[PDB]
Amino acid sequence: KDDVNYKMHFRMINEQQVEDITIDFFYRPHTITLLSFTIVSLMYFAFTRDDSVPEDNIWRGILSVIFFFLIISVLAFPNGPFTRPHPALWRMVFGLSVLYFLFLVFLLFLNFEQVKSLMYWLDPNLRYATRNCHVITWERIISHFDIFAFGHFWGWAMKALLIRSYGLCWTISITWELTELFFMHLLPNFAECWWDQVILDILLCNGGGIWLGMVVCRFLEMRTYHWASFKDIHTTTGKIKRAVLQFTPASWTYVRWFDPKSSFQRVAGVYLFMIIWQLTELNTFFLKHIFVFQASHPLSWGRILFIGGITAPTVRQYYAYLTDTQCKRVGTQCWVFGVIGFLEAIVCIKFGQDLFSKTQILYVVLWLLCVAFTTFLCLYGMIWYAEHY
Amino acid sequence: KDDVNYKMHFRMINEQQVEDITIDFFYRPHTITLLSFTIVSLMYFAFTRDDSVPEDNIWRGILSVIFFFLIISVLAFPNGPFTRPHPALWRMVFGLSVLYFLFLVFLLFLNFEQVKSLMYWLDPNLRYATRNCHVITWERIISHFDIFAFGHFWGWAMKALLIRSYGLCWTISITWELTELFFMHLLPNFAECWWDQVILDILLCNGGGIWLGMVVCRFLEMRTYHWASFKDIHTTTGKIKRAVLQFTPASWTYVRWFDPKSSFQRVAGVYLFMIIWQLTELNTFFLKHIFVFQASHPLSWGRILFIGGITAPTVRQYYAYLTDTQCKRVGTQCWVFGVIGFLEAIVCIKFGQDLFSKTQILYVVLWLLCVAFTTFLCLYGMIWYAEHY
Ligand SMILES: CCCCCCCC/C=C/CCCCCCCC(=O)O[C@H](COC(=O)CCCCCCCCCCCCCCC)COP(=O)([O-])OCC[N+](C)(C)C
Ligand SMILES: CCCCCCCC/C=C/CCCCCCCC(=O)O[C@H](COC(=O)CCCCCCCCCCCCCCC)COP(=O)([O-])OCC[N+](C)(C)C
Ligand SMILES: [Ca+2]
Ligand SMILES: [Ca+2]
Repeated sequence: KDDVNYKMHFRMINEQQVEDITIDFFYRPHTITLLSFTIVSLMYFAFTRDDSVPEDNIWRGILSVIFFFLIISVLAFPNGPFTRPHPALWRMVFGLSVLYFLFLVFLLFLNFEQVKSLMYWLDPNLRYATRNCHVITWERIISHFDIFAFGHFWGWAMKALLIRSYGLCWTISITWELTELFFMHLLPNFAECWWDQVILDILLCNGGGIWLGMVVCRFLEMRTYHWASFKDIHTTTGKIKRAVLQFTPASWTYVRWFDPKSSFQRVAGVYLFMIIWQLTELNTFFLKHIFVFQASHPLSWGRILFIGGITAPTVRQYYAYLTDTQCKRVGTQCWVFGVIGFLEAIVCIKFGQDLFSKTQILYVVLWLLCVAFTTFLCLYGMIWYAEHY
Repeated sequence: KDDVNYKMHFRMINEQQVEDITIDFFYRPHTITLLSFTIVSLMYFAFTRDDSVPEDNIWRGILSVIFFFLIISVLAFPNGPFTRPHPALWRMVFGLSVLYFLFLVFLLFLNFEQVKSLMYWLDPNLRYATRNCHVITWERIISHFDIFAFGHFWGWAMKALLIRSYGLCWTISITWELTELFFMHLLPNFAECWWDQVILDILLCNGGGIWLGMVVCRFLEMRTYHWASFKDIHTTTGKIKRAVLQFTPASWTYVRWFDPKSSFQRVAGVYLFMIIWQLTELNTFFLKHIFVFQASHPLSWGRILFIGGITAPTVRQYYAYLTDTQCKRVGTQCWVFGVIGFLEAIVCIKFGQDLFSKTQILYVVLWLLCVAFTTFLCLYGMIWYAEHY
């Protein structure tokens, strides 16, 4: 009856259960109350709204379809490896990921003019958007740390927290920064400098974020998780502390990617993990350059903020499927993350037939082959340093 | 730890498990194989299709979104009370129901011209569709049994099979046929006769379908379900019989709606069941009359064929939630069925402001009140006949 253990491990990694429930009204379902709310809200909107403007009806209908799909997600979609701060938030994150996957599926069938029209419908200002370090100055160097460098620091902090490896994080950091420098040489869009991508991105933002993530990860590993109930706390300070720590992990998994005597499927799964990581880093660059929008546009940072949100559970589910011998099935969030990464790659290839010439396409392919080979060399070096030191 | 029993009963009525699996390759998941298939098919379509015609791109993208949402349904959506012939078919039925619910949500925000344009886009021929029994003849009476009378017979057979009650079925049959006769008097659209709805619909089609459904239900109750494996059958005839009986119920539930000493929530839940039944019968009539399409159009019989498909699990889940004391949550298919019924009612009210005048609206409201009162009287009479005879 090992199939019992297999399906229970799949439910452990796919729909985690809330343990030691003390305040029971956060976890008792009220789906008939939700049905009445749904029907009454849709009734109020149907019978009171003004449906005279035909382009507002479409926008409101889209927003309402998204909202009630999130409701359906809360009701029916899987929860993931996380139960904190509430499993319903992760059900809604999964529903958003499914919506994005279906949006990419639909996008793969239009032509470029239809996609540009679909974009100008969202932000009409996107119609007019278009695509020196010899005078070195400390002021201009320090002026590089904008809000996006802050976001990049924190994204690398989250990545290092989840991955728990200096080697993988630094490998991906250096390889992607060099790839981006190469692409900015191939495309005249570059404006900042060499030194930015060489020092102020690898060493300071990415490196510091990785350091912070690894420190916080070691802290969360070495600590004891004794959760008292909010009802049992008698001080107000303890109540506020418990309510704010409800937004932190209840427990922490010990993550080791390479064992001393590792198999071949293990190293191959780690290599595929690093390759999909590089691919998701390429998707951002190429979506930004194909459909011309800036980094400050809600498309850019919205997609970048959603990809990290769905990256958090995906790493845990991938690590479980890779290492846990009894997890005989891939989590559904990891499945959707993989399909979203590959569909974004296909979208960039389909509508990206204008970016490069044939010689530039040759150079891009040769560089991507060299990057895959260098990633493999770094992975082998990590395996060797592990199984010897 | 009664919450364990509560959630296990919810999983019994919401995601039923396949028992005694002998041919294991119909039930082992292959979601990475499905991921590779998804990506390769979408890649082949993206890189080979002709995206020159802009109105074919939208149609193909819609169809592909539906297909891959059905894939996501197979992966993530609940199964229902049924595991026969395969739980994935019922996951896909649930996904279609979710799609229809979201379509109604979207429809509630457009105006009437936008809905008519959305319809003429589907079937351009819908632009030109527009809204004697004193010479009695046996030939004209027998000529009434078209393919739709056949479908109605079989729909009532399925309803009687699931409900397991002559009283409820005959009550709904007579009340709805009288309501439809009243509405066809209020609307000059009538063409057939009095005698059709009085004799050839209540007595022959509905009555005969109910009789057949009750006979088949008693048969399925009194029989023993010994399922041998397809591998263990040694004759070819037995193999074909097992393969064709894989499309029949594996077991049958004994259904009794009224106990001798029933509560008030029990009778109230049965009354609500009958009222939602009447409402779903009204939705068909009014969708057909608001948006003018014939009964032979794929909209009419397609929606009528999908509503029965999702009616099959909904009745079982409603009966479980009503009668089973440990089923502390409503099944998700029953939830979606209820929201679809009420949303179709809201859609008919929103776009149906043209069908009736104010006096006709008064007559419709008075008739619906009388119908609710007569349904309650019939339910009380059934309760009395049960608790006395
Ligand atoms: C033109 C340019 C040219 C460029 C050329 C480039 C060429 C480079 C090409 C490289 C191709 C390399 C192929 C190697 C494949 C071998 C894999 C393997 O066997 O390991 C297996 C698992 O492997 C898996 O887990 C697969 C699951 C993945 C599906 C989800 C995707 C989501 C990813 C999310 C990533 C998120 C990252 C985001 C981080 C921010 C190991 O497991 P097992 O031992 O087999 O046993 C099964 C598991 N149990 C039983 C133990 C439980
Ligand atoms: C203008 C014209 C005017 C007209 C006026 C008209 C006015 C008429 C208005 C009539 C309104 C009557 C209201 C009566 C409500 C009382 C209900 C009650 O208490 O019973 C309760 C359940 O009740 C429920 O189950 C509710 C769940 C329903 C939600 C899903 C909808 C899907 C329906 C699918 C129908 C499919 C049919 C399709 C068939 C083909 C009983 O249960 P409980 O004892 O409370 O305990 C809970 C359950 N446990 C604990 C035992 C497990
Ligand atoms: Ca950079
Ligand atoms: Ca009729």
